[PDB]
Amino acid sequence: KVYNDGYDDDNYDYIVKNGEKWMDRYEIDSLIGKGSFGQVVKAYDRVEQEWVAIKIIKNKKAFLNQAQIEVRLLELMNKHDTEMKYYIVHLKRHFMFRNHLCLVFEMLSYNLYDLLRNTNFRGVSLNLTRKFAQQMCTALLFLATPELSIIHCDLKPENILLCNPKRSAIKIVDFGSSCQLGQRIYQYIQSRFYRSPEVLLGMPYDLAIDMWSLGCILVEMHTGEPLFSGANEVDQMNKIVEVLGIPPAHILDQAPKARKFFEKLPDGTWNLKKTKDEYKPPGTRKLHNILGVETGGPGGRRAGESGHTVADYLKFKDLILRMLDYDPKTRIQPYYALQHSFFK
Ligand SMILES: NS(=O)(=O)c1ccc(-c2cnc3[nH]cc(-c4cccnc4)c3c2)cc1
Repeated sequence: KVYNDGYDDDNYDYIVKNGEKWMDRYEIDSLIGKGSFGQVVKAYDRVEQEWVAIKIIKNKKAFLNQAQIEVRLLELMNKHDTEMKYYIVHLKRHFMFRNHLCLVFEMLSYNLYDLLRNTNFRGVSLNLTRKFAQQMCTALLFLATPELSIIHCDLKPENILLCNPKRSAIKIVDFGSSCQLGQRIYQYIQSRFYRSPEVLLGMPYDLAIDMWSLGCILVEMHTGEPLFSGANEVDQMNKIVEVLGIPPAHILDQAPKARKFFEKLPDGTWNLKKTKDEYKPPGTRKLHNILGVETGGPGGRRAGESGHTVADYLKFKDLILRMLDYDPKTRIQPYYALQHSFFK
């Protein structure tokens, strides 16, 4: 009947109220988002004199413990990064309030899904895509710091925010499903569109799963549509195969989930399993053609615009192919990605 002396609801969320004042400091403005974790509100900080984003965790032990691991990762990042220059959202502080853990972040503008929607899902230019690619590669190089070794584990357009609507700066949010490198505890990770082959196949994985995600993300920013839009795991693998061909035999030989997607013929080679109810043959949906390297960009809409020549498109195509390498050991790393001709 009553949850937390009337402050909470049945679903463990704080009942957010316009104009409420917390601790004689934070003036609550409005609800901006909700997740499984809880809620996120926009608020004004009267001591520091600036707008902030407050992540209000649910009043329940399972989410409280999850949030504590996030708080550990951000304070570890803040320790190494004092100058605030590696493109991760800054955690200013955290506090307990009416039995809720609250995390105080810097206020940024909208996310990259919202930008895609504002283009009518037609995508942004190659000049802006280059600038997002550079900052994201720099961000992944920071997470690959040996003392950190952080895997975000859920990179998508929703978790990339623009700092200011009228500038090109971006930041990565939401380390709630993140972890430091180690022994495998989880197999069902990453959002399906952005999920690596090694995860689909049930194999060992490391920080390279974020680089696969980034490759998928950068094509989507320019074309406006998801590169691999699986409705289930079997659809996801089939769309990956359409573009990149059948995975190498020596990986499928080790993969415990290979037979969910493929089948091993008498000759020792792997073939796709049939479906109930229309795919192009392996590797015939070329990225060259998806990007429109010789036909003026996605949908022919970039023909005549500067920074969209055939030479510029081949630099982008090449970089993206190295990010979508099947083998996580040879897939390009943040340091080397920054040295590509696309950023030169
Ligand atoms: N207009 S909107 O699409 O509803 C929206 C929602 C939240 C945010 C926003 C602004 N600043 C933020 N700082 C930290 C976050 C954030 C993001 C994801 C998970 N937890 C906090 C965060 C989110 C911006 C725009």
